[PDB]
Amino acid sequence: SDVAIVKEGWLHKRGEYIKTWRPRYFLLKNDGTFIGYKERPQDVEAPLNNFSVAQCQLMKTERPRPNTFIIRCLQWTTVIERTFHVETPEEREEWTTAIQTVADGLKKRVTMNEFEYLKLLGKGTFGKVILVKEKATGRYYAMKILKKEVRVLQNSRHPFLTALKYSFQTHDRLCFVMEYANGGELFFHLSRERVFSEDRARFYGAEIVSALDYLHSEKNVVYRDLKLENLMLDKDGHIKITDFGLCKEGGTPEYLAPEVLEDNDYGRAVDWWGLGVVMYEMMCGRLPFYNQDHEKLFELILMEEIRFPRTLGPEAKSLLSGLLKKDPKQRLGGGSEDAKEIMQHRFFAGIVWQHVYEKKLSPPFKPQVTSETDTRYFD
Ligand SMILES: *CCC(=O)Nc1ccc(N2CCN(Cc3ccc(-c4nc5cc[nH]c(=O)c5cc4-c4ccccc4)cc3)CC2)cc1
Repeated sequence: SDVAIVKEGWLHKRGEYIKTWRPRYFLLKNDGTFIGYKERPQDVEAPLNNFSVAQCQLMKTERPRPNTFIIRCLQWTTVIERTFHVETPEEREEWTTAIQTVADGLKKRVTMNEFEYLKLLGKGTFGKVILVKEKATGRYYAMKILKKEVRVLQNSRHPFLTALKYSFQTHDRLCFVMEYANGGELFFHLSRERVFSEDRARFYGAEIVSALDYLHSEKNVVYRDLKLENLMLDKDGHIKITDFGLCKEGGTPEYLAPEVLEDNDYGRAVDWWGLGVVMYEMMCGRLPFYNQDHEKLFELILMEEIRFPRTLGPEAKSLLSGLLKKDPKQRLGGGSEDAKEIMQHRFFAGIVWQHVYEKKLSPPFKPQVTSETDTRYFD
């Protein structure tokens, strides 16, 4: 089959970090990609699953605004919600029908008592994340509990991604049990050490690049939430990117790519931005931007630029400068090569990437834990 546009038109998308409604031109192709653009798209990339309407339920409501239709999608272990608004009810119905057609057209023992519930890691609209301990193994896991109302496919394993081990559902809930690293939060390590050495950051940076490459080329998904808070270390001291994300309703926007703040089309380059912010904090001991006013913090990320400390090396300068480019098309890793643009960078000279993936590179830091069951970083 050939990928063509099923329906295109102007919609009013609710901003994901801005309560306001925003005029965006959306394209609905038969591959399932529902992407919206600030202006009518240039007639001139690879398919990302972030925008796929596959396995999504459409809900038409009149709140908080009349003629509203909501797409609700289960992506990996996180329910995402995208709210849209049209002017006439007839437009909504031909939009939902079009999307429902493509969505359907793309079809082509374990219980709660087995775990011990120590800490609430996060709460959200469609569920919560809880730090649990399996009674039998004595091991620590993160359980992602989602509302049910809202096949072992574990070839999704990767050394630097929190593994989704299994999935079970209770009466009215769907629970995702996943690995929880006990090497402590990385921000807790960074703040404790104030700043990472340039080579140490290289290590953490390399392992993230490996994982991002994996998500982009194999899984064709964008992580989109690459921040310091979402990075942990395992007992060995290697990076684990978490998957504890939840939708919430009603500083925080610092880790956000400019195109994401402007609710434009975003792609893989967003993760490289995220990567830039993280590696900036590791080598500088400070976020790129800080100011309190959300309108000023937004404009900081949108138009103001990033100063570099003279303590920083020139190779790190070129890397952060490229990673933290305002325009995703000019951004390092933003072209077709993706992660290859970043892996070939001089900051990562002498770093062989097959070895990073096989954890051959010796960690520059070893967490103070005898075992995975060591609760030294939880207390
Ligand atoms: C409140 C409204 C709303 O929609 N809120 C909201 C905003 C943002 C998000 N997310 C969703 C999760 N995303 C992080 C993320 C991205 C990708 C994965 C992931 N995906 C796949 C897909 C297919 N196969 C895989 O093996 C995958 C693995 C992973 C993955 C990535 C890293 C670690 C573990 C697993 C997971 C999380 C952030 C923004 C949601 C709701």
